[PDB]
Amino acid sequence: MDFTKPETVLNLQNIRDELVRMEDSIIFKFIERSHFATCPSVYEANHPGLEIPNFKGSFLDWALSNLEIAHSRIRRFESPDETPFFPDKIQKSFLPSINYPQILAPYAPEVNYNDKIKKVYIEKIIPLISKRDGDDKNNFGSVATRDIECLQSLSRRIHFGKFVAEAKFQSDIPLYTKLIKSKDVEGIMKNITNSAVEEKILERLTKKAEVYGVDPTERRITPEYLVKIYKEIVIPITKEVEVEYLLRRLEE
Amino acid sequence: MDFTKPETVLNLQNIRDELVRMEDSIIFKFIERSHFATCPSVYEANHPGLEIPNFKGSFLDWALSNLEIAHSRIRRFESPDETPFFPDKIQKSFLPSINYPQILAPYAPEVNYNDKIKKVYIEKIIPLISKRDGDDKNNFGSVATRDIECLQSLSRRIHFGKFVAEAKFQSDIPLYTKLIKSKDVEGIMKNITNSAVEEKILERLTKKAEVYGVDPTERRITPEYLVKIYKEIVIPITKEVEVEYLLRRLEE
Ligand SMILES: O=C(O)[C@@H]1C[C@]2(C(=O)O)C=C[C@@H](O)[C@@H](C2)O1
Ligand SMILES: O=C(O)[C@@H]1C[C@]2(C(=O)O)C=C[C@@H](O)[C@@H](C2)O1
Ligand SMILES: N[C@@H](Cc1ccc(O)cc1)C(=O)O
Ligand SMILES: N[C@@H](Cc1ccc(O)cc1)C(=O)O
Repeated sequence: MDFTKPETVLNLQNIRDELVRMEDSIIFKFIERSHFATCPSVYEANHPGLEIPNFKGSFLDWALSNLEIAHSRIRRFESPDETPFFPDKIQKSFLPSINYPQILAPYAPEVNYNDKIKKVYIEKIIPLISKRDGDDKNNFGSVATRDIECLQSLSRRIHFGKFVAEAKFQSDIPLYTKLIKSKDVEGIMKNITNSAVEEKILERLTKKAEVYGVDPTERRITPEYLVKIYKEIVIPITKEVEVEYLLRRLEE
Repeated sequence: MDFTKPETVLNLQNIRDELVRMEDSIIFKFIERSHFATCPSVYEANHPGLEIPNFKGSFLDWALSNLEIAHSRIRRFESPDETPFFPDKIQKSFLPSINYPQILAPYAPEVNYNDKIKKVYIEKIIPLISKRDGDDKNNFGSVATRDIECLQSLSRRIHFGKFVAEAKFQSDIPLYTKLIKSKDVEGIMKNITNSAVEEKILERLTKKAEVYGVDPTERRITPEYLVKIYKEIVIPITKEVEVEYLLRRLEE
């Protein structure tokens, strides 16, 4: 899957294959985060004791914005598969730009569930991957840099819905246009949903959490929890993206 | 440990013994619940398909509330070791009362972690003990009556912290008095924590699971998941109960 060969990107099989690769990445990251306590204070906005002057948001928010300018600089978000958490806040870098040929429809960057993803990650995901419960007072930074990678992976994967969506739209334009004009939510949804694929996903994840999750000579990840997570969050939201993208697919 | 002989209830060893008998009980209940699936729907609040007239709450909530009034009728909550889930929804019985002498301080009934207990049980425990993943449309009541059973045990056990707390308090009033006035959490926390004791507990659970969990002629419960639960939820929340009890211990 090459980003300057529109064809090799708008290929569903490929797209799924890439998603499969991400499974491990995401796993590895969860595994990492498991080492530290929950660290409530890190996600709590404007925490006294962790106040950063002229800045409003949570320790994590800060950490995430800083990092985003760093990645911003090495041209990260200039890429269609990369969508920033603090979008209206990054600057055009000091580096020639890779001129990625248009694959997705122009408004594509506007679709941005990071607000949701960040939220659900903090509230639903954290309790399931973190070990102890409480504030690990001198690992806030640690915890933070980790939450960020999880978050970025999570976002890449999830925001992949746009490609899938586009790819599918291609496969049957009349059918989709109809549904879209119709603003037929349930109709589109059931058409894009393929329970068989998502069925295999949940199965393999269980196996991976079992091998990677234990010292091969312990238990940094809970198989059932990972399923819970992908089932209740990862897969659901990817589909939200898919439909939202689809509706606006006939704009001017 | 006789509830009409206060001194025998305020003996730390006795309290510990009773907490041991409970291990089996809980295992049994867990073992029972393990026969049915996760059954998501039983937990979803006001589920379209299970809607109960003039009632906001989940199927479980209803099963739980009803059951509580039943036990309420047979004087269940009139005792210091039983703390209800819907505390103010309970009516006094039609039955001459047992007259328990004071053991705990008056505000005791107010210390109530059942919201957390119920919520954690639903999100962390259920996935670990239920066999498969999905809804068993004609076993919701079963799942529900057993969940409640697990719930009442956990609740009894966890809330035992109050007795422990009151005990440790008696053992060295001046020391705790200081910590309380200071409202020194970490100070109380590490002063009431006995890791040798909690270490021994995890040990025998591992074994108990290996024997009760398998048909002596399989695997209703992993000794690993059992250990996980007590370590992450049971013991932790029991300690929360002990701190708060102590903090409020100096009230007028
Ligand atoms: O077709 C697809 O592959 C994509 C991705 C998806 C997932 O979350 O993996 C898998 C199955 C489909 O129902 C949805 C969600 O569209
Ligand atoms: O001393 C105690 O007995 C009580 C109960 C407790 C537990 O949860 O088992 C066991 C050990 C202590 O560290 C805490 C938690 O207080
Ligand atoms: N793939 C692009 C965009 C990118 C940059 C940095 C990243 O961390 C991720 C993606 C590049 O490497 O130029
Ligand atoms: N032990 C008391 C209170 C009690 C009632 C019902 C129960 O389910 C449990 C405890 C009694 O039975 O007299």
